[PDB]
Amino acid sequence: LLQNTVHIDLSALNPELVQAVQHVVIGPSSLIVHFNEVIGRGHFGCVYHGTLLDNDGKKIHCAVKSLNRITDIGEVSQFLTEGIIMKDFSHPNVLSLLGICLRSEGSPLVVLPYMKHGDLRNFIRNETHNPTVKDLIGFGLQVAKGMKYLASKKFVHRDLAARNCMLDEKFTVKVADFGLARDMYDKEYYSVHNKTGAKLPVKWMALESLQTQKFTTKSDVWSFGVLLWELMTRGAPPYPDVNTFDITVYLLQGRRLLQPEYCPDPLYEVMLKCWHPKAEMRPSFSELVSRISAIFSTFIG
Repeated sequence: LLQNTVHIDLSALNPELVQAVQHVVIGPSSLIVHFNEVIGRGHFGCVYHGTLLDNDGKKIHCAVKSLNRITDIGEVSQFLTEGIIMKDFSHPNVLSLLGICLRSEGSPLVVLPYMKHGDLRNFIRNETHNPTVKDLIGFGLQVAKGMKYLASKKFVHRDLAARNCMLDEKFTVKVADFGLARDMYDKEYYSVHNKTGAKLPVKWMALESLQTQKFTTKSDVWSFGVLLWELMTRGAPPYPDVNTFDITVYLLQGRRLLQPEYCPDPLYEVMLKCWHPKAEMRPSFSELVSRISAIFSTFIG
């Protein structure tokens, strides 16, 4: 009934939740964390290279995030819930969750797939610079497919940006920074709606979010648009021009990020529609993949 959590007290939670997390739990024996080897740029002090042994021999290269012990009942239930949700998600352009390794009265371990080429923003910025404009558009198409899947699960991301997507060995893009992969440089776990005072990604936010701080799939669409802009500019900062405190007035005037050179015109059109003042008028992620795909296929311009 509680085969992987029998040794820790989760009685304060809903029993249905607890048995539901069982399949997400990984046993300590199956995981070797290489604590002297930190992942990528060392930008997340709490994430290390790991080796996950599965069913058969199956040795798997992974990224292991260590979190501070969670002592609040509400946050523990949030934590486990997000685990189940991410674990059950399954899409080629959505970062998956291998599982969580739980110990009593201690630090939870988030086990994620190792992403050989790090984050998208940095990738399009160094000299493994093989991507062409068409490839760049291709990356955007992948993000859109990932977002389409998320949206169909009624999952609002709230922080979509090039820095928050990863690339594996086959250069497959994965939308990250969500669920248990959200805020990875933070050792403390925080529920989505329980991180009062958090820094917001102002230059990636939709006009209505900048004023109400409410996010929807439509506001994620606005963010996708800026994400697209980042791609076509190979990682340029949006609005280096305007101060974060002036962004809202800037957009209310109708101003927008300018079309970068080489960015095909119909693609820029896609960006502009993503930045429509009325959220209901923006394209859904389904339509996004359709148009981008069409643009991508009939290009090499």
